[PDB]
Amino acid sequence: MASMERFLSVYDEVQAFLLDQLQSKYEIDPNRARYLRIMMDTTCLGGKYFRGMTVVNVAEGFLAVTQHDEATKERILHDACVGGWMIEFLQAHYLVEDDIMDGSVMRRGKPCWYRFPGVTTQCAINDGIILKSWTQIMAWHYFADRPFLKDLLCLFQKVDYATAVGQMYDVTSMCDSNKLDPEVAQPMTTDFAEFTPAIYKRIVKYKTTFYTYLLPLVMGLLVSEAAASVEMNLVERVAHLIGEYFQVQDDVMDCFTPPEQLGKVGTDIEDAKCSWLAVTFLGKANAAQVAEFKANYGEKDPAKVAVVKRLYSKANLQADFAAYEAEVVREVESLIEQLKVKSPTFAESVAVVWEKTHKR
Amino acid sequence: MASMERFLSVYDEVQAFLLDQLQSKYEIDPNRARYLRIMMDTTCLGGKYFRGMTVVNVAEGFLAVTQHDEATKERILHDACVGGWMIEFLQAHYLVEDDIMDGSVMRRGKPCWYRFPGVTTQCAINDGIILKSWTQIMAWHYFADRPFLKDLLCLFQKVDYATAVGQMYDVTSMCDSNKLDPEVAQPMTTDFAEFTPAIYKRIVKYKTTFYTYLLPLVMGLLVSEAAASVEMNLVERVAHLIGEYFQVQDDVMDCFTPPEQLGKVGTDIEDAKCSWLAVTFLGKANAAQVAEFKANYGEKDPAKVAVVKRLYSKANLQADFAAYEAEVVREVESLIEQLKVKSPTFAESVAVVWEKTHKR
Ligand SMILES: O=C1CN(C(=O)C2CCCC2)CCN1
Ligand SMILES: O=C1CN(C(=O)C2CCCC2)CCN1
Ligand SMILES: [Zn+2]
Ligand SMILES: [Zn+2]
Ligand SMILES: [Zn+2]
Ligand SMILES: [Zn+2]
Repeated sequence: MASMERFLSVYDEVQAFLLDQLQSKYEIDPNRARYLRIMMDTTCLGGKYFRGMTVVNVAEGFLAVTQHDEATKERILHDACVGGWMIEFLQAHYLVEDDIMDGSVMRRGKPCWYRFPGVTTQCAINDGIILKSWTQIMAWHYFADRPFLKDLLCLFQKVDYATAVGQMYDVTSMCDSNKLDPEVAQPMTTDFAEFTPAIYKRIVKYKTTFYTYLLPLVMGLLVSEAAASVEMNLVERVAHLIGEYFQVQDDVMDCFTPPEQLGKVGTDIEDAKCSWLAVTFLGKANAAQVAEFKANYGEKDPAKVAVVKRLYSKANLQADFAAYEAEVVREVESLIEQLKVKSPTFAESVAVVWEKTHKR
Repeated sequence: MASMERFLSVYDEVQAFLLDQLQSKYEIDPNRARYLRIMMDTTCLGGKYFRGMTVVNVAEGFLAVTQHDEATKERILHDACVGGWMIEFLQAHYLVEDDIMDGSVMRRGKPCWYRFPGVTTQCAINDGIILKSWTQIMAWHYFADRPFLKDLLCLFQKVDYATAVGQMYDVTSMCDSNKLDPEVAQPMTTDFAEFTPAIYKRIVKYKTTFYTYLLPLVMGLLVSEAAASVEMNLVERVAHLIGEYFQVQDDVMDCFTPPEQLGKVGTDIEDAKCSWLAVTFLGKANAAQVAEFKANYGEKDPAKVAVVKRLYSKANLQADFAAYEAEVVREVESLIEQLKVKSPTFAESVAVVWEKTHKR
């Protein structure tokens, strides 16, 4: 069985389980079941399944070098699939709630979930809660007797909290820390003093890397009973790196990829986001460039956004991106090498993760 | 040590733990820590702590009849407190997100969290996510080596999902099931055919009773290692009953308690809620009363709301409430008696729960 086709099959099985259970134990009626079925498919399907598929890929890696009965190979692949879906549904939770929080319009060239006419914000916030609750229902059901149940639940729990903390860093990244105050409406920064590499890095680490890279890799290890083939500090460091890199790409695209091909109109400029472009631009601007940036950043007005785009264009950020790229390629090879020591196989899995990131 | 004073002390300890950990492991800065501290206090403190205190009360009950070292008594009380806070913070999650979902204005005579000037919806949806994540951080920290860890986490997980399912029933309770459709904007019901006792009962069971009555009682049992003193089907049935009754009270108050003393302007009429008043009114109206109700229900216009209030006034719903009240008092005494058999002590704890509900 090919990996993707196994993964998608397990979706159908997990969906049927969750919906059947709503009927038999939660007194749901057909039409509400259909609503939740459509919600699940619209929010969970349609991307590349990179995160879910990484758990499958890590487990397939260990399968090739570990002696197992066939039924045991099958159980581990099924566990890897269910695990991947947990991460997919965790992401779906985050995307639904984030889209509502940020007033987004589109995602994947389709409307955000809350903007569907029969959904609305009132239902969508709760739908996003259900998506995450489903991750736990899956885990307690499929993994109830598994030796890795507690470690998986505990990891999932930490990643989720880290992500929510990351979200908070992200949404507050245009404020001056010393002005945060629930009693007082928050002005956008005027000095941009908090637009630094280290601050940028902290947003991306919490907001993205833990759920996008750390979780899928470590879940792979957990379902394979293989956490002893690795140095968990290395896995963290390599995930950090690749994750930060992933975000730098998506920050460049928010600004420069055509809307049709992005799946979204980008608004990082107008939301006054601590993007890599803004940080890197401020790291090399002269005084007159900094005043012009400040006059035009974080304003809805299209003329002012066109000015920020102009400033980045003439800043030769491509040179900074190539230099950043070169250093990440450098460091990730070092970490892959250090991971070769204990696990050739895991290190290959991280290699493949790195490749699928380094392209798109 | 008095119970409340123990419970509130444990708040301070859990808050310090969660905030200290954000600093030492999540790279948080002081001002974001202060924001989350204010968020925690504004969303978690200020009510009666009925749910949290029930876990403490159930555990104190078993303490009086079970032989333990003093340090063991202390650990169980501390576990009961932490457990109660988990339920409190779960509720705080639900209240923050619900207030946003329903466009609420006030709660407890203070503004809803999302309406604080320095918060906004963008942050508040994520703050509510953090509140629930905190429940898990608490459990894995304080209960890491406890024999009841898995059963507590698994119960908490089910209650939370049930609640979210309940929320969905509640928000969709003015729609015709056969018209639910994410593609199509949802019209309010015209026939009110789904405003029945059984449908009402289903909303309340999922939305309220599991988290308000079931969870605190069973958590009490879990931290006391006492789940074998009870017939879990009885605990469920008694919780169902008392919980349904609790909601009937709050449905009567939404309509009739002065706003100042309620802590809220009631909007159940204008939100076209499946309240007990509406269901019970439709259960005894004549044809002309039903047409007038239908002309005026679920409309913001104050004149039309005053008309629905008038209809309930002249319907003699007090007689239906006294009859419902009498039957609940009846059935709960039966269940308390059936619970006396295995646990005199638990049954007393359910008695006290019943009393604090039956008044206010
Ligand atoms: O730098 C860090 C690392 N931490 C972890 O790895 C937790 C979160 C994700 C899995 C366990 C704590 C947060 N900050
Ligand atoms: O009628 C029911 C009963 N159920 C439970 O008791 C689950 C949820 C709360 C604790 C376990 C399943 C849902 N419906
Ligand atoms: Zn966002
Ligand atoms: Zn982006
Ligand atoms: Zn509500
Ligand atoms: Zn109410």
